[PDB]
Amino acid sequence: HHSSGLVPRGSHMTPDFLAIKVGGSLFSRKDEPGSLDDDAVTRFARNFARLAETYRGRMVLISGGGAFGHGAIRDHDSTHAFSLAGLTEATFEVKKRWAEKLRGIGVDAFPLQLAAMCTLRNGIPQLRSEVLRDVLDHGALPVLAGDALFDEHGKLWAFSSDRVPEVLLPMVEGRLRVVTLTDVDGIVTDGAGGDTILPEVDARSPEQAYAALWGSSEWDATGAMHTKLDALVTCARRGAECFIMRGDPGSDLEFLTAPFSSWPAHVRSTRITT
Amino acid sequence: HHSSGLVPRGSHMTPDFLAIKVGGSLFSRKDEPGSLDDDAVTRFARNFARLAETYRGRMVLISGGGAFGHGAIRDHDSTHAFSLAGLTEATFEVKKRWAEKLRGIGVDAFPLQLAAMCTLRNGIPQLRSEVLRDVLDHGALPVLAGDALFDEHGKLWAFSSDRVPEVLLPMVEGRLRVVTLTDVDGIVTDGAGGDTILPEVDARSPEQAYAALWGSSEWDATGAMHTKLDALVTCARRGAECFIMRGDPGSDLEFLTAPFSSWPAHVRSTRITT
Ligand SMILES: Nc1ncnc2c1ncn2[C@@H]1O[C@H](COP(=O)(O)OP(=O)(O)O)[C@@H](O)[C@H]1O
Ligand SMILES: Nc1ncnc2c1ncn2[C@@H]1O[C@H](COP(=O)(O)OP(=O)(O)O)[C@@H](O)[C@H]1O
Ligand SMILES: [Mg+2]
Ligand SMILES: [Mg+2]
Repeated sequence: HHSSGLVPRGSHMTPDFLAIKVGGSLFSRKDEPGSLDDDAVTRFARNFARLAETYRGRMVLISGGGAFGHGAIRDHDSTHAFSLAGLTEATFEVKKRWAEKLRGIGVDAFPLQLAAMCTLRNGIPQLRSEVLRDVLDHGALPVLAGDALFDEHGKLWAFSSDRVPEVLLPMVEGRLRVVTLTDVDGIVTDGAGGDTILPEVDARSPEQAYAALWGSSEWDATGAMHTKLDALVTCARRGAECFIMRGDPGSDLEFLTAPFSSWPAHVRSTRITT
Repeated sequence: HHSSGLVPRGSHMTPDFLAIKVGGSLFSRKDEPGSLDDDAVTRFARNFARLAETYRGRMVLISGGGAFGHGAIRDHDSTHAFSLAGLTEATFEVKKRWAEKLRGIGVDAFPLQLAAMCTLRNGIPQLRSEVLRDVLDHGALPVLAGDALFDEHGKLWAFSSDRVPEVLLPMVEGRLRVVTLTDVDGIVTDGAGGDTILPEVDARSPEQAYAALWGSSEWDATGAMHTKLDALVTCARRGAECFIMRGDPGSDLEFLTAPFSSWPAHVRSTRITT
């Protein structure tokens, strides 16, 4: 036994940190190049702004790649992994669009290139720049996304926005809450369209959640729901309280500041914890 | 006296590392939003590619901001320094354009956001990400530019591409050569259009070079030739061999691999050294 700080945890406790990921499904048609739904971005931005005021210096916003990101991966030459470099430019564009919009409504939103801050070592992302912590300590809102990351052999890999919360794990003090907004209400069990949402998944033994999953579409290059589950199990096994739930641009999100047991009764999600 | 490695230096010696900065003047009209001269970019790229093959893992390309960068600074609200955040998006675009072009001709060019890697402390830029060194060690070509950088108090500052070589100084082993390509042949002495180029400046006492300088235009927000001189004096006082010289998109640049005393006789520059 190595000693560590005892962190009080539970459905009664308020999060110390929010990592909110917004799926591309919610503001982009993957099929349509350069699709960004500015109305969706605008409306979501307003809701993210309120969260960012409360979680000042205690939140990151993570954007999916949409048409920009999936397109970069679709269109690269798999025979030279370096052609994935275009992915970093593509996901920068999406971070830019979020950050611009947020700054227009008074949020100190700053896009950061994950590829400039993180590399892979034995498959595990490694935060290698102190700048993310400084930005948060200045009270700003980092806008992040997935990226093309170098490994220790110099090979580029496509690293989904869904996995970005993993990079926060050794950095974030106290209770991390990770919320992945998507186009489904959570992990649906008993049907490749629907039956019922699985309300709780135990990250120590999530075999039933994995049993529920179905395929990625043709348009999807980063593994859809399986990649989400893998990332959120990873985060939950390191103490995070994680959620898959439905995004909606005008939906109020202030309940994401609140302890889970105090959430409104209408809110549906899959919660992943240990 | 603290001991350090004795580095052989002189006009007879070949550089171990090349930092090539390409001024916005050379591929953008600052006055014209979104001006990027694709023919200039294409032609320069071809010449930079040959350098990058020889200096594989031993070179950075640094782009000026042109219309994108100067525009971001022109158009920000000086009453909230955070509105400078748009600068990081603007100079990312320019890095993207270079990197795209270079990759199209077989160079492993990867844009990196300086703001994600570097902060200011007591006015001195501090490299805070290990990713730049890794990228170079993988044999890739970092494409850099100026940026909006956070200081230790959370204030954003516009940091010119001209100063980017300063960030390399504690990282680069051996002989660094810094070449700033601009729209003049060097530091002109005896006239606010021309008289003669100052061929050599001693960084230990460069008072005559500073005496030669004239103003920034209306369009220029990062201090024109004075900022170049300040950056290159800084680098030279830490051992770099620095050059201000004229850029031209089709000009062959292979002589930039070569010891200074072996350069062609037609080449004009201001050389700054200690
Ligand atoms: N068991 C499941 N429950 C819910 N969604 C699932 C399941 N299995 C696969 N999926 C798919 O995962 C999709 C969400 O992932 P994805 O398409 O990548 O969206 P995002 O844009 O949020 O990353 C859903 O639209 C659904 O089609
Ligand atoms: N003594 C000098 N010698 C040469 N150029 C000078 C001098 N003083 C000022 N300058 C100005 O500096 C300019 C180059 O800096 P700048 O406009 O910022 O170009 P860049 O795009 O390379 O950064 C020249 O075009 C010139 O007008
Ligand atoms: Mg996805
Ligand atoms: Mg300049």
